[PDB]
Order: sequence, then C-alpha cells, then structure tokens
Amino acid sequence: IRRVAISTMVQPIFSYFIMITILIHCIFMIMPATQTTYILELVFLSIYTIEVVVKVLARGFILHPFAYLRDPWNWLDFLVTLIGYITLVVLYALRAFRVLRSWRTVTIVPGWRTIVDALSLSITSLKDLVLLLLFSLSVFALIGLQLFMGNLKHKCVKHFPADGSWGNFTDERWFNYTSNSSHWYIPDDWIEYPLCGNSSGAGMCPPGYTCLQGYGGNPNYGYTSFDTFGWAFLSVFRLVTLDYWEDLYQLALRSAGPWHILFFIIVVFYGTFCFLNFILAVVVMSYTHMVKRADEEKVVLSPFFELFIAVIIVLNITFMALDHHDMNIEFERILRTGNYIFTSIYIVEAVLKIIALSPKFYFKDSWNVFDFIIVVFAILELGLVFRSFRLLRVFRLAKFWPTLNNFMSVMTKSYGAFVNVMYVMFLLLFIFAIIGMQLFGMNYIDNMERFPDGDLPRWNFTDFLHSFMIVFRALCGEWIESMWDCMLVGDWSCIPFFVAVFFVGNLVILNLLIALLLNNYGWSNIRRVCFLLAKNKYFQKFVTAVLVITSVLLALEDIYLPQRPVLVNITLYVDYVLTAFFVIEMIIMLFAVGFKKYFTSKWYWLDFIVVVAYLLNFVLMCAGIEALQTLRLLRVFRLFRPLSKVNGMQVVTSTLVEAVPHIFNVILVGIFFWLVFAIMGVQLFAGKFYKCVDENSTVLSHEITMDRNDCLHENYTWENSPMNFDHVGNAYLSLLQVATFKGWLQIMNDAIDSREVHKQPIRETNIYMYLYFIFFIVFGSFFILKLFVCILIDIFRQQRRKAEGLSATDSRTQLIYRRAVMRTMSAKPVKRIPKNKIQGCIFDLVTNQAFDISIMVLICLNMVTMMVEKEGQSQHMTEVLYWINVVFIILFTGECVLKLISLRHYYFTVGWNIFDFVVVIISIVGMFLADLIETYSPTLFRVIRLARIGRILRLVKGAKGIRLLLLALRKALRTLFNVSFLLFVIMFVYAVFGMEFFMHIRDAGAIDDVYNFKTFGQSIILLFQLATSAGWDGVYFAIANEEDCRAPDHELGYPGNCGSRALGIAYLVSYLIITCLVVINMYAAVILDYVLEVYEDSKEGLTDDDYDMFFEVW
Ligand SMILES: CN(C)[C@H]1C[C@@H](c2cccc(C(F)(F)F)c2)CC[C@@H]1Nc1cc(F)c(S(=O)(=O)Nc2ccncn2)cc1Cl
Ligand SMILES: CC(C)CCC[C@@H](C)[C@H]1CC[C@H]2[C@@H]3CC=C4C[C@@H](OC(=O)CCC(=O)O)CC[C@]4(C)[C@H]3CC[C@]12C
Ligand SMILES: *[C@@H]1O[C@H](CO)[C@@H](O)[C@H](O)[C@H]1NC(C)=O
Ligand SMILES: *[C@@H]1O[C@H](CO)[C@@H](O)[C@H](O)[C@H]1NC(C)=O
Repeated sequence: IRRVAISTMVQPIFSYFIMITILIHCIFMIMPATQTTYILELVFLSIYTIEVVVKVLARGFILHPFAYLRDPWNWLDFLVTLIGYITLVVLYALRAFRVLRSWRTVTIVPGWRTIVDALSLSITSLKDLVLLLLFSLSVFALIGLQLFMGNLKHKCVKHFPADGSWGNFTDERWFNYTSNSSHWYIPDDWIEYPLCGNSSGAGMCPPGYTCLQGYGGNPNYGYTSFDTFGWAFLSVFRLVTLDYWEDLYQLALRSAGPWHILFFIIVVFYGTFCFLNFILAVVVMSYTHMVKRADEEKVVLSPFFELFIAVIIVLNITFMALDHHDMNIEFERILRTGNYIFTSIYIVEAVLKIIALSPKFYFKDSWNVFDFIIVVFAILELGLVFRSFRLLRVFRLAKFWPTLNNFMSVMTKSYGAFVNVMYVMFLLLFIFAIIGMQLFGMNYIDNMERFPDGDLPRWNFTDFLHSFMIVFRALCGEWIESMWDCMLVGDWSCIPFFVAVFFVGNLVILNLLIALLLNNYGWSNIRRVCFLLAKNKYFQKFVTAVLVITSVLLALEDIYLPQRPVLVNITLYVDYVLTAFFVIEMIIMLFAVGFKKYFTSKWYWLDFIVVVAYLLNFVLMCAGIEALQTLRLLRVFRLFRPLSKVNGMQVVTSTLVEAVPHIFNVILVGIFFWLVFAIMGVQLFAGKFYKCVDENSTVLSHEITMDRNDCLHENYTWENSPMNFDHVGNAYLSLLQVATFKGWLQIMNDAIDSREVHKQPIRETNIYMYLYFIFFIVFGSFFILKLFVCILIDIFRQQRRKAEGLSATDSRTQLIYRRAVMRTMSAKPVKRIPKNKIQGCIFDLVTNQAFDISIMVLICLNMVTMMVEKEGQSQHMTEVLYWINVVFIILFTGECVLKLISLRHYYFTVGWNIFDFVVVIISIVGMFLADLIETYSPTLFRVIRLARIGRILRLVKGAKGIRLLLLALRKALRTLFNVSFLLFVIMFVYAVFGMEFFMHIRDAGAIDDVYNFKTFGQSIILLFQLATSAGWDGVYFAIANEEDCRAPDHELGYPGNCGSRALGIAYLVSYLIITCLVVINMYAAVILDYVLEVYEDSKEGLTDDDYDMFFEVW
C-alpha cells in the first residue's frame, strides 16, 4: 500500500497525466456548458480524488513534518477538490474558483522558480506599503469629503415662471416645480446633466436658469461623488491610479472653481509620482534579489553586393509602405512592377549565394536560411492570402542596422524570463476571466434593461472572449467603467474583483516586466571692462530678473488683451525696450568673451537666435508689417540658463542630457516596429471604416442600408471615421492612440465591425481582430514604451554617484560601509533631568509608553469620528460631531500642557514635540475662527476647516516601515522639487505657445467654454491634465479640425476659428514625448534610487535608528 503509493507518486508519468488532465479541463472550461461537460467534470473530479488519495497514503495527512498538507500546492489541490465535491452534493459562487487549479500549469515552463519566488517576495514585502497606502488614502478622502461634499449635485434649474402657468407663487409650489426633472437644463442627446457653480471661473448657466444644489443624483449612476467617506475613498483611489481621472477632474473644477486644482496637484504628486514608484522599487528589489541568488547558485561575397542588397531592401520597404486606399491605376502599376523586380532580384540573390557558397555552408547560417524562407514565400505568393508574409522582408534590415541587431541580440539572450513572465500574465488573465464570467455572466443578460438603451454594452462577461478582453482592459489600467457597469447590473462583489485585478495585473506583473527590462537592458580696456561687468554677480541677477519679468508680462496676453489699451501699450513699449536690451547684452557678451568662444556655445547660439528674431521683428515693424508673434514669443527660451543654475538642478539636467542619445535610439527602434505594425494595419483595415449615417450622427442598421449604393440612394451620408488606417500616417497616429490607451475604444470598435469595402459595418462581425491589437499592445506598450524609465533610472544612478563625489569603480558593499563610517562620525547624546515630587511623578507618568499608546488610540477614535461625517446629515449630528471634536481638542491640549510641565524647557529638543505644539496652536485657533467665519463664504469656511487634518497627521509617529519610507521621501524631496519646477517651466512655455496657436478654435471635442486656451489659467489647467496623456485624443480632435471652419478676415479683423492639423499634431506629439515619456519618468528614477539606498542601509548595513539605539544605553 505505502510502497505502491510512493512508487506511483515518484513516477513522472503521474504528474504528466495530471497536468494533461488539467489542461483539457481548462480547455473545456472555455466552451459553454452542456450535458457532456457534466460527465467530463465528474471524470476529472474522480481523477483528482485518486491523485489526492495516492498522495495522502504515500505521505500522511498533517501529523508529521513532511505530510501531505505541509505544502501550499497540496493545500490548494485539497481545497479545490473539496469545493468540487460540495458543489456536486448541492452556492453557485464557489464553483467559479475551480479554475485556481490551473495555476499549477505555471510549473511547466522551465525557470519558473525565479519568477514565482520574486512574485511571492514582492507580495510579502508590500506589507509595509499597504498601511501607508491606507493612511494616505484615508487622509486624502477626508480632505476631498471636506472640500467637494455635495458639489456634484449642482444642476441648472429653470426659473419659476411669472406668467402664472404653474399658479401663484408658494414655497411648496416652488419646491414642486424645481424638483421636476423636466425643468433641469440638459443639451439634447446628452446622458448627464451639466454641472454649474457661482464661483468665478466655474460653469455658467444659460439665461433663465439658476444653479441649485441637492437635486437629482450624482454622475455615473451615482457612483462618482464625495458625499460619504466610502465614495470619497473610491474617488481618491481612482485619482491616484489615474483611471479615467480627467472626467472627475473636469467635473470638480466645473462645480467648485479652478483654484481647487491645487487639491488635484497634491494627490497626483504624492499618490502617483511617489507611492506607485515605491511599489515599483519593491518589485525591482525582489526580482534583483532572486536573480542574484539564482546566478550565485549556478562578386556576391563582397561588401558592395551587401550594400546593394541593403539599398534594395530599403527601397522595397518604402514601396511597401507607400500602399494606401483608393490607389490610381498608375500607382498600382508602379508598385506591382517594383514588387516583381524585387522578387526577381531576391531569387537571383538566392541562386548566386547557393552557387558561390557551398549549399551546406549556405544553410549553416541562420540569415541565409531566413532569406531562403523569404524567397519561398515570395515565390508562393506570386504564384497564387500570403501577402502578409512580405513583412518578414522588413526584418532583414536588422542585419545591416547595428542598433536593431543589438536590440534583437539582447532580446534573444534572455528569452526565458520574458516567456515565463508573459505566461504568468496570460494565466492570471485566464483565471480572472473565468472567475468573472462565472460571477457576472447572468447579471448582464437578466438586468439588461437597466442599461441606458436596454442594449448589451460592448464590454461584458457574457462569454469567455469578452471576459478575457475585459480583464485585459483592466490590466491595461482601465477598470472603473467596467466596475460601474457591474454595479449597475450586479452588486458590491464587483468592487473587490476589478480592484484586485488592478493590483496583481498592473502594479505587480507589469512592474515585474519593467524590472526584467531594467535588469536586461542596462580696445584692451574695453574688453577688460566688459569682462568685469560680465562676470559680476549683480549684472547676472539683473538680467535674470528682467527675463523673469518679461516672461510674466508674456503670460498676460490673453483673449481679453485687445480690450485693455494700457496693457497693450505696456507690452509694445516693453518689446521696444527689450530689443535694445538684447542688442546691448549681445554686444557686451561679444566684447567680453570673444567671437570664437561666443559662437562655440549652444546657449550663446540660443541668445543669438533670440537677438536675430527680435531684430527681424523690429525691421518688420519699421517697414509697417505686423510683427511675427512667434518670433517675439521666442524670448521665453532664455529662462533655461537661470533654471539650470538653480541649486540642486545640475543632476537632473545632466541626466537628461546624457539620456538624450539613448532616447533617440529607442525612438528609432519604436518607429521601426510601429512601421511594421502600421503596414499590417493598413493591409487589414484600409478603407473599411466607412459607414452610413443620417442627419444626426447615428449609425444606421445594416438591414435598411446594405452597402454604399443603398446609402446614397436614400440620400444618407457615407462617412469615414476620423481615426483610420487609410495610409501609413493615419496608421501611425491610430497606433499612437492605441498605445497610450486614449481613444482606443472607438478604434477597435470600428475594427471589429469592419467588413468588405463598400459594405455597412455590423456589430462584432470581426471579433477576433482584437488579437491584432493585443499583440501590438504587448510589443508596443509593455516593452518599447518602458525602456525610457529604465534608461532614466540607470543614467540618474550614475549621475547621482558622480554628484556626491563617489568613485564609479567602487562596489556596493564599499559604498555601504563608507556611508556607515560617515554616519558614525557624527553623533552626540543628551539626557533630561527628572523633575518637585508632584512634577517628578508627572514626568514619570508621561514618560511611560502606555501614555503614547493611549494618545494613539484617541487619535484613531477622533479620525473615525471624522469619518462619520456625511452629506445631508441633520443639524443635530453635525453639532454633536463638532462637540466631540472640541472634547478631543481639549484632551490633546491637556496632554500638551502636561508634557510641557513635565519636560519644562526640554520639550523643544525633539522636533516632533514642536510639531505637536504647532498643531495644538493651529487647532485651538482655527476651531474658534471657524465659528466667526460661519456666522458671518462656504468655500472659505471649508478651506480654513482643513486645519483639523494636523491633529490626525500625528498617527504616523511611532511606525518603523512608514518611518523608513518617509526618510527616503525626505531625502528625495529636493530632487523631486527640482523636477517639478522643470516640469512647470515646460508647461509654462507650452501654455504660452498653445494660447498663441489655438485661442480662437470653435468649441468641439474636449474644448468648451470652461476648458480652452483662451487664458493662461485655462491653458495651464489643460496642460496639467495632458501631462499624464489623459484625454489628449479629445484635445487633438478639437485643435486639429479643419472642416466647417470659417477662414480669418484680416480686413474685418476677425481672427478666425479654424484649426490646423499639422500644427496640432506637432504640438501634442512633442508635448507627449517631452512630458509623459521623459520628464514624468524622472520621478520614478529618483524615487527608486533613494528607496533602494535606504533599504540597503537597513538590511546590509547600519541605519540612524541603530545609532540611536546604541546611544540610548550610553
Ligand atoms: C460646536 N460649536 C458650537 C463650536 C463650539 C465653540 C466653543 C465655544 C465656547 C466654548 C468652547 C469650549 F468650551 F470648548 F472652550 C467652544 C468652538 C468651536 C465649535 N465649532 C467647531 C468645532 C470643531 F471642532 C470644528 S472642526 O471638526 O473642523 N475642528 C477644527 C476646525 C478648525 N481647525 C482645527 N480644528 C469646527 C467647528 Cl465650526
Ligand atoms: C514651484 C512649483 C513646485 C509649484 C508651482 C506653483 C503652482 C501651484 C501655481 C503656479 C501658477 C498658479 C496658477 C496661476 C493661475 C491660476 C488661475 C486661477 O483662477 C483664476 O484665474 C481665477 C479667476 C477666475 O477664474 O475668474 C486659479 C489658480 C491658478 C490655476 C493658479 C493655481 C496655482 C498655480 C498652478
Ligand atoms: C413635470 O412636469 C411635466 C409637465 O407638466 C409633467 O407632465 C410631469 O408629470 C412633471 N413631473 C412629475 C414628477 O410630476
Ligand atoms: C408636483 O405636484 C403634483 C401635485 O400637484 C405631484 O403629484 C408631483 O409629485 C409634484 N412634483 C414633484 C414632487 O416633483
């Protein structure tokens, strides 16, 4: 018995058979359930029961160290088998989790130990981070509840009629009228009522309407609001994750006012640019430790011919990329004949190489066999669709391109880890897709009526394909809208599901892929006087002040400038003075530094271009020609000299300058892959996005209009989608939209409905086309776009090592010991004299730890009491809560006074004691000021009531891991501030240029009355939103429009209202490249470095806490 059990278990055939059974079960799970599936499930369950019995007989149940249930895998199998039998005997929410058994398949791919261990270590190490996450999220949720409570209920309500239609005015009649939903303003075809607010810069009502509060529900089926602590917490989490956050951002600013942007600036800065980087650093550290441990464990044959082949390949690539929709006969003739010529040339190539070189030698080389494969596909395709395979020819360019060759070599060197990570990703996606299908499949069908039009949405859990796709979307970073739909048709259980899918899929697996990439990819008197003036500090300070003042003056040129004659005159005279100032400065710099040195520098060249532009403007104005606004706007670029000289700024500029070439190379490689994918997409979807529409922009059913002829016969419009794959440029732009995850829903909606050309699209008639996008997203976003962060991390590490004076040849242990010595050098103790008998007793009581524990408990109680608050509460509840807060404040005051008396004047020898004292003063002052403010603006009262957060901020005191994280953040604060300042300068420059370019465009897309480029504040709001790439598709659609736009009339003075496609493309693409992919990532780099350091001080060395402990006994 025991012998038989052990012999059966040890044989690999047993494990192989179990694994094959698991794989067939997984395959059957995808297909819909039928009668045969029941018997198949029974057979699988019997097999699993045999396996469990054999293992338990071989080993034992728990009662010895090496029993059956001493292995987590055995535990998982046992629980799944028991759930199976429980469901066999008889809720239906437990049969969904049998798919967990599929996790075992991860063991097949060789090398899975490292990936699984890294995942486990990351999960274990997130313990210190989760608590800080919860605390920060709660604090931000409380702030948002205090700021935006009830603001999202604002609506435009029609004024009470004075004609007597509703009867004589009464309070009850007025309430009845205003409560009616038909009297609330809403534009036709809109789903959500627009928000309003009487604050300056907020949404304005149409004439005859008033902005009121407390009417109707909140946006997004009531799931978006700050009315209660839970909803505020959810909104703050959404903002931190940047999940469709621009919608909430715009709603908040439209309801409350532009100034509230400050709030969003904080949560984004601390939540996104810092904490998520802590998670990334933890994942990187885990993977680094595991990989380190694993490693420790242990004529024709002439250059001219090759150049000819390379040029032929490049001209074939351009011929291939020249394909587009609706080609004329001649263009197709040229492409066809060139294709024949290229194929003949390649056949000649193959025969010549086979003859000159021995066939064995020819087939020994990998590139030669690759070329032969290309030749055979070319012959097969010309003989007889095999056109797609022509794309293989493009890859032949890698042989003659050293950068691409090195990229491919690096990729193939470490394919195993990438394969393991991708397999883990797909297995997790499959498990969640199965679970979500089982949990929410029936909800969509049963409660379909709850949807706005009673129609099934595009994304749902009806079948396996849709569930897998929706989970993939959640992994990509978009989960809140799917969760909204699930709550609408489901219950609370959707929240934990989708939310979970976000943590594992996005914050761990993708971070693990980033860590993988990072590890693997990584006269004399005049001259003398002028020199003296030039190197004087006062002259430089004066120049910098003048430049800053002129930049601020530039910021005042808004849409309202023509209405202010005085401001116009100030600007004109300032420009006239600046021309002379620039000329004189150039002359002095020349006389000081010499022609060669002046013209050998890039900064002096920038100054020379600015001078030339201003002189050109001066001569144009003298001649009577209107000055070129861009040329005079060029002086903003002079601010970069003083910016680079800001203390602590050298490291950031050095990192960026050193990283420029690597960024350029990565951009070239991405352009190559995107060209390949764009050719594929053009071949797939060229000209298939046309559809038939009516007066109103709604697509007709294929039944009424079968094709183009019917559409034109019935006098309808045959319209093309703005985003399409008509030619290579449109394909590039669409792929850029897809990669950034902005506007991709519509793109793939059109793609999956695409049919033959000149045919009406049908809903989900080409579903499998999603595959084409999946691959791209895998290879375009998860790999190519993540090289920038790795490059920045490495270069910043090197530059920070350089700045501190450290040697590049030293090893990590040497640096750790050097830090330990430097810290050991500085240390001084101190003692406090105990207090007189009563004072000494009070001192002894206060010094006890139980006192601190009690204070912490009181802080927790007060924080909960703050959480109790909600929108629409009664006056009694509000007053009781305020009185409880007063009691808490008095208790804290008593504690502070007791500590002060006990410690006499030593209270101020500990920084946290000064913090407590300041918080006490602030609380006791703001508490009294609140009554006076409330008795005699609600926004001001809400803002000044923020002082309550100080007394709850004390909860961080006493922690160890949170203390370490805050230590790392404090060390990195200065570099973070410098990066933020650089980002602000870039945003200012882009704001002025955008305000110059797109100030008069007609309201469309994301541009409207509230959000536009009309003023500096609105432009800054839009650019802050765009710095994360959020909603840039709508901005592009608004600014790039060139249809139904009236041209400007110079004679009549009308400025025009028409956009510019090329200018908008350049603007937005350059901004996205500069900010999203380079400047933002810097944050991560900085964080990571500092974070890493502290841990290697805590684990492999000594920390300040160690010295404090040592001196405690001293
Ligand atoms: C409850 N009403 C009747 C009054 C009682 C007043 C009062 C009058 C006379 C005597 C006393 C006594 F006995 F206590 F001395 C107290 C003191 C204020 C209190 N109102 C209030 C209390 C708070 F806690 C907060 S708060 O939760 O926002 N806390 C904040 C706010 C801002 N800064 C930091 N903390 C806000 C407010 Cl309006
Ligand atoms: C140095 C770095 C790290 C921080 C930079 C400071 C910012 C927080 C400042 C700089 C410019 C400020 C903006 C200047 C102009 C405005 C317009 C202002 O709204 C108005 O114009 C009110 C009048 C109206 O709307 O009618 C709202 C605040 C805002 C966005 C300011 C908000 C705070 C900003 C972004
Ligand atoms: C709102 O006013 C319309 C117009 O008189 C009326 O038909 C409707 O019943 C009113 N709403 C309610 C809830 O009574
Ligand atoms: C308006 O008054 C009518 C009775 O005259 C009432 O039935 C209706 O509910 C009121 N509208 C509301 C409460 O929105």
